[PDB]
Amino acid sequence: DNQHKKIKGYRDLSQEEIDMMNRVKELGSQFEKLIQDVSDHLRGQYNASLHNRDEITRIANAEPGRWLAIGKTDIQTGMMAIIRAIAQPDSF
Amino acid sequence: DNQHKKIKGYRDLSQEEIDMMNRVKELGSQFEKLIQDVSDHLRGQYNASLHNRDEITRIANAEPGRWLAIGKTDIQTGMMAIIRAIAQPDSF
Amino acid sequence: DNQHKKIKGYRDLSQEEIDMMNRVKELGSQFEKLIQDVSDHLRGQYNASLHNRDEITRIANAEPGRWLAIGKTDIQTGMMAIIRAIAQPDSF
Amino acid sequence: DNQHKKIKGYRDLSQEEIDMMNRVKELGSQFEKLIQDVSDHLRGQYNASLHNRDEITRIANAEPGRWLAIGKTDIQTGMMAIIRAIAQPDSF
Amino acid sequence: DNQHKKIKGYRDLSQEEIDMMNRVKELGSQFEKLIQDVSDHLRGQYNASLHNRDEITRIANAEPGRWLAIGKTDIQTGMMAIIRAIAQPDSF
Amino acid sequence: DNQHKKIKGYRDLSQEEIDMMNRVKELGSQFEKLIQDVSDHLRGQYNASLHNRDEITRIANAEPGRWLAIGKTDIQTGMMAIIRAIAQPDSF
Ligand SMILES: Nc1nc2c(ncn2[C@@H]2O[C@@H]3COP(=O)(O)O[C@H]4[C@@H](O)[C@H](n5cnc6c(N)ncnc65)O[C@@H]4COP(=O)(O)O[C@H]3[C@H]2O)c(=O)[nH]1
Ligand SMILES: Nc1nc2c(ncn2[C@@H]2O[C@@H]3COP(=O)(O)O[C@H]4[C@@H](O)[C@H](n5cnc6c(N)ncnc65)O[C@@H]4COP(=O)(O)O[C@H]3[C@H]2O)c(=O)[nH]1
Ligand SMILES: Nc1nc2c(ncn2[C@@H]2O[C@@H]3COP(=O)(O)O[C@H]4[C@@H](O)[C@H](n5cnc6c(N)ncnc65)O[C@@H]4COP(=O)(O)O[C@H]3[C@H]2O)c(=O)[nH]1
Repeated sequence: DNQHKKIKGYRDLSQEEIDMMNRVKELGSQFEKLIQDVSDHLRGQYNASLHNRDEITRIANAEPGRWLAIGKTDIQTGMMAIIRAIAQPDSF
Repeated sequence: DNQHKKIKGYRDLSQEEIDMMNRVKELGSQFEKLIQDVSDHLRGQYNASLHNRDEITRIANAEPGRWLAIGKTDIQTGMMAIIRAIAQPDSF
Repeated sequence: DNQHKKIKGYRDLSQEEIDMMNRVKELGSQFEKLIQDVSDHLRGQYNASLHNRDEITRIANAEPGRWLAIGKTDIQTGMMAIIRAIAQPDSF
Repeated sequence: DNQHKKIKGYRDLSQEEIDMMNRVKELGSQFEKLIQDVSDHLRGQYNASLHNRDEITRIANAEPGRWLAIGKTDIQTGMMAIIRAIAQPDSF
Repeated sequence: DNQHKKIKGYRDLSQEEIDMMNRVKELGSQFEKLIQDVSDHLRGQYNASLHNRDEITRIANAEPGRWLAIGKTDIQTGMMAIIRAIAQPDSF
Repeated sequence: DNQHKKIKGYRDLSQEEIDMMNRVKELGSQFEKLIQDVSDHLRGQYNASLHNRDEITRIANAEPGRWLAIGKTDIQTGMMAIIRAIAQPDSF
């Protein structure tokens, strides 16, 4: 009960701050959907290019799944940074 | 004219790929609006806490504007990574 | 009251998870002290090298305050990542 | 012998600078221990939640091992940035 | 045809800007070669240290392939940032 | 004298490893030159667009100097990661 009071640096948040944080998280939800769509596109592209050594080598050299993972991580950590700017913890 | 053909590694893009890229960029637009809103909130919070040395010191110690900048950069570079996964350049 | 229940993706945490999170944050406190010490060292180094154009140019070219800021940000975001691994939010 | 004189940009370091660098590295050691502890916790959590499809899916969706790896990398690169601020190499 | 006009925020580029971008990309090519060389060195080091449990454990603990991957990603995203500074898109 | 033996985790390096590290650093030197060139281009672009409120606002909105700084930091930390993969320190 009231676990946030037990975590160092966590202060009480107004409803306004909570709403802004939840807004960040909902925009992140939309980004989650978009990333899933891109991953599906990559599956389909690779599949359709099966037994096309040149196209398969092109895709493998571009490393699109690795770049999608990088982008996902950047989106999530940017979300976390914005939420930190809103919530403003009391600790380093 | 057709400048993309003059840049190393840039290949021709299908309309599908262009649409996915533009989708990433529009979601980024919404994030731009959200970040502007958070910055306005920070302006108002600081202003309202003028001549409240304790609250001013708290805000300054939390560094919310620096964290908002960090989050903005992360969102933008994640956008760039996702767009790279879609467009798949031909170069390192 | 119980603000964590109002934030999307935040689940109830056991006392064990809270303790691990607080541990991350206390180690971060020690890092805060170390970074303050390094910043003091940089102040003193610059001051002692006043009116020594060569040493001043060397320091300015090395950009140690910018690198200290980079390191601080990395430590803080790594702390945030570890705390996320512990708390395991329910959202993207 | 004296390999640091053979590496571009590496200058001679005072004992004070070496001590500060070693301090950064020892704090990093403590972080290494903490990360090992968190990884053990994750092993135990997953194991205890074996044959609990809902809890297993929750953990898998949270990706805590990936976030622990992200945090480890951030801690290490922040350490490297702080050590660079101390040692101040002579090269880009 | 003229796909860049269909992507949000992409403006027309002068030949000067295109040349600077291509310069960034060619320097990146040289970095690609250097990273391949380092990876070959790591293969050879590991191979030569086969059936030397101590050296194998040392290498595994240092995680040099993971650090090479980190460095590759940093080089590529720095390239992307510089190219963005040159091309200056019109969108967030 | 032999300061590297006094820093935790630093092992003795072969001449091969030193040469690879110095190679990374020389490529970084070339990147330093390229970044200086881009910064000069940005100075000239801004200057030439003086008293052209529209072009000045465009440049300011694109934030090219901030993106150049981001790219510089990424190049430098990628260099550091590659050099770490080569030198392979003995510490976290
Ligand atoms: N005004 C303008 N800006 C441009 C243009 N092309 C790129 N940019 C900018 O520079 C970045 C490109 O960096 P990059 O070449 O290292 O990575 C690019 C490149 O790898 C890929 N890409 C872009 N256009 C492509 C294309 N036409 N074909 C193939 N891949 C392409 O998408 C990546 C991310 O694009 P982005 O829109 O997020 O960032 C742009 C964008 O901010 C351009 O034509 N005009
Ligand atoms: N003052 C204050 N600041 C808070 C509070 N909750 C979060 N913050 C701050 O914003 C960050 C949360 O960002 P996030 O929601 O994107 O990631 C959070 C979230 O994914 C997770 N987490 C935090 N509280 C949780 C909880 N109660 N349940 C589940 N997961 C939780 O831990 C991550 C990192 O926490 P952190 O302490 O390093 O950074 C906080 C912290 O700096 C809060 O209640 N009060
Ligand atoms: N002037 C000066 N600067 C130094 C010296 N040693 C390191 N630095 C600087 O601090 C960084 C070292 O941080 P680190 O100890 O966390 O990571 C180091 C360390 O993990 C590894 N390394 C460096 N010298 C080593 C060595 N002698 N043996 C083994 N590993 C070594 O290389 C990493 C990256 O080196 P770098 O040259 O890119 O950055 C240096 C460099 O900018 C040094 O002797 N003199």
